[PDB]
Amino acid sequence: IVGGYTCGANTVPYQVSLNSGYHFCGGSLINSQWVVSAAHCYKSGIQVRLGEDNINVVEGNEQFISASKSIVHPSYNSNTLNNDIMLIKLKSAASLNSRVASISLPTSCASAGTQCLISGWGNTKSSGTSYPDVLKCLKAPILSDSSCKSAYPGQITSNMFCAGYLEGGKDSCQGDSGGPVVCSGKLQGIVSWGSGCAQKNKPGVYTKVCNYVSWIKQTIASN
Ligand SMILES: Cc1cccc(-c2cc3cc(C(=N)N)ccc3[nH]2)c1
Ligand SMILES: [Ca+2]
Repeated sequence: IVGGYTCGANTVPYQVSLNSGYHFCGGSLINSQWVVSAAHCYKSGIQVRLGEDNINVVEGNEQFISASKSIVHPSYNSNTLNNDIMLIKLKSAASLNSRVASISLPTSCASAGTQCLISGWGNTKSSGTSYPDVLKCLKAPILSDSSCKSAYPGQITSNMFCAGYLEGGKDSCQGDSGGPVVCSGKLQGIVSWGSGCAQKNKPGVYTKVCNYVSWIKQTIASN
């Protein structure tokens, strides 16, 4: 997260860290047994870490649970990142509490102008590299589809939306991928891609979760 702020320990209880010996992507807890992340975050040997703030220090509210199964969207295209969404099932149900909670799925899509909360442990620099130990937060509005498509001609599909600021300075970044974009209490996006980080006229691109609710619910119910 570039141009953001320190969320505060466990202020984003649904935020998860995917670990394969190190933090490599974010995710969102949707119920005690399932996590939603980006398909491009797929990897074998994933351990889901919940209740995290400083990912390099055991602070006392963590829950480390190995993934038992991963399900990348049937139509995921790694070349274009269309349908960049994946589900991860926990080997054992997480113990829900004030610091480890699920985020509700949307019942309808969000409109341009809606403010959202984007979070993660990704790079905090627009130029160069610096990875934070504590969770970073960023408030950003959903942008018009036209401004999104103008920035990335021919690359934006109906399963993607842009959020952030065209002037630059505030954006999600490498390491935040797979993480949450929550608007009006609903998980509306997943950190997916973009161009550089916090660059002018190059907003972040997010997977449009409202298009996948039917798939998510049916998949979780059958697995
Ligand atoms: C699979 C793959 C290949 C090459 C680049 C990316 C990527 C761009 C990007 C841009 C942002 C951003 N500035 N919001 C966040 C995460 C991001 N991930 C992903
Ligand atoms: Ca920790």
